[PDB]
Amino acid sequence: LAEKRPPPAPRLTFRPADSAADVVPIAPISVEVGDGWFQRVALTNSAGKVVAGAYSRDRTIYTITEPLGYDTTYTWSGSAVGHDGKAVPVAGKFTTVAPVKTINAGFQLADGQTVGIAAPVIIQFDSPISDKAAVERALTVTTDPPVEGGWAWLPDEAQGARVHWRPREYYPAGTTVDVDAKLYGLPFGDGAYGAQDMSLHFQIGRRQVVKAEVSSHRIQVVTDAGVIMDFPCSYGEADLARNVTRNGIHVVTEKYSDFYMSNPAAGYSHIHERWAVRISNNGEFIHANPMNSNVTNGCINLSTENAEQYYRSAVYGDPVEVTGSSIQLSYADGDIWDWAVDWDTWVSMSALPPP
Repeated sequence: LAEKRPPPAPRLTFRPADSAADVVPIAPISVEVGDGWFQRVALTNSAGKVVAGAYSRDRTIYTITEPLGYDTTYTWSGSAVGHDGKAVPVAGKFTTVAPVKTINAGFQLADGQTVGIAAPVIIQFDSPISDKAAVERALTVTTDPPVEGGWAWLPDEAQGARVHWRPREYYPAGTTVDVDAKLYGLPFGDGAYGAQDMSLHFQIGRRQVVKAEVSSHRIQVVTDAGVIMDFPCSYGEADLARNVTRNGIHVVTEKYSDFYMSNPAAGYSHIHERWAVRISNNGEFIHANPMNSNVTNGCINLSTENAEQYYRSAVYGDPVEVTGSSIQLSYADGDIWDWAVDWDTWVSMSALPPP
């Protein structure tokens, strides 16, 4: 009677394998059974928190559907039924990698922020990065309308590495911008890993461009409504390099309504400085005239009344186009100098090829 080999016994395949270590928390995590189906399956961290997962139709595969944490031991629990009708346990463990250090990052813009047509997207990291190419490949920018641009790595700051995204030309007014940085579980190099995924949504406000020909004694503000401000103004006397308003496209960043300054080189210890729009970290403002050539260095001086009008109109990211100056805006001036370099140079600063 009978005399026939029994059916195959269920075989469990753990990916990652049992007692595996240095598992990347974003890697595919799964258990598969052959010659049987899963009755129950679950993955928990050491603290007992269940991880989301799902079976395939056949219930012969269970796959984790959310990212894991770093430096954490996970364990499988459950059972699989074989041809026998007999259940076998589903058990095993693995441990995710514990990075030498986690590198953090942030944007300089807030979600929902409206900025001017020359605003860069600045990602500042809290550490140097070895595989900047790998990091950059994890960045994606989406604009509406679509717009040509590129990522460029600038010299590391004291705090750490940094990459800017710039469109080739000024943004169309109204453009929406979505930035995604899939950095979690990404190896940055030398055993470094990204702290987390990051996203940014912002948008471009109205088009406003400042025309600042240094030899013109004027400054103009141009929008869709045409020339809305045409002011007399003075530029830096240009007797010293510090007194030369730098040439090239500046970006408006911060502005201060009242903030009266201490100028050592001029002689005054309490200069009344109002309605000041910053156009460079080197100290260039468009501001009210305080009144000596040192009292206002490379600044653009307006009447207090005109200065306030421009001040109230100005937005972070606005371009100020300085022309007719001897000294071109540079890295030596600090941020933002992104628009003071040609496109081919900007492309060259990418950690990736052209295309």
